[PDB]
Amino acid sequence: AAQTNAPWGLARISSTSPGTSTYYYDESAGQGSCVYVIDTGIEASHPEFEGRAQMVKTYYYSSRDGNGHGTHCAGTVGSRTYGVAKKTQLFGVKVLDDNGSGQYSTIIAGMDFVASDKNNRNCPKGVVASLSLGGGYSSSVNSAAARLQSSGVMVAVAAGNNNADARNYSPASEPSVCTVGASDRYDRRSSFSNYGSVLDIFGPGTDILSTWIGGSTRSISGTSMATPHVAGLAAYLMTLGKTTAASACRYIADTANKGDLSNIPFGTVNLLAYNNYQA
Ligand SMILES: [Ca+2]
Ligand SMILES: [Ca+2]
Repeated sequence: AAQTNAPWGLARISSTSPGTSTYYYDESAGQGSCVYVIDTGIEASHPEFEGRAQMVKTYYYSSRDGNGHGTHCAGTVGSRTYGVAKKTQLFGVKVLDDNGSGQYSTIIAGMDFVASDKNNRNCPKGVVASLSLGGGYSSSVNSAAARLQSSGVMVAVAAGNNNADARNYSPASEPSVCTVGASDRYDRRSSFSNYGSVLDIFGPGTDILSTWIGGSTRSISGTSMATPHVAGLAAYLMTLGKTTAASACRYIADTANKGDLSNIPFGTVNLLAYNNYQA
């Protein structure tokens, strides 16, 4: 399949080179997989989700995404126009409030929730969790992310937007999950992207067009935007049978574009998520 005039990030993950505009992908499109978006919620009614999104848990008064952040990230995972895995099932877990903030205790509960809830869901091609969130180092938060991964979920987390070593941020610094840095459309490390030995992979993160609340769209930037590219890619590859929840981060690193990025500090991987789709 081919989506013409795609968002640059989608085009980038299906090219060995920057500057293209078509997103090439296998038509299976993550069908049969499930991605939990652990965030401010998902506006499931957005036409871009085509009925494939639903809220399954909220830690606040409402399940509504009153911010937009979670809806944007979910759109990059699996919306029709803005998504990597255009036929995946999306599950919203609202651990962040409508200002985009959340307590670590709540974020941990949300992770524990997904590890259990997946056993109530039909996800024959596997389960992914996208965590576009984080704060300062916490062993408890890291442990929650490690548990979620261990339970059989492909966990992708944001490296953080501090232009610093991700070792000091959580869940970014948890080694066993997939820690995602951000790049821009000219293959530079995004100006804000964290770096460091704990990063597994980079994904498109600067000026990313996706869904927003009120049935709208907008472009925003962050390692929050790179993370769902990798989560969606994982879902897509799992549907194709190329990898599993336990091994996808490593598979994505194996098969990434190598050495394409600039301003990568020595000791940080120079790896950019790539679907290696060959028609
Ligand atoms: Ca290249
Ligand atoms: Ca890792």
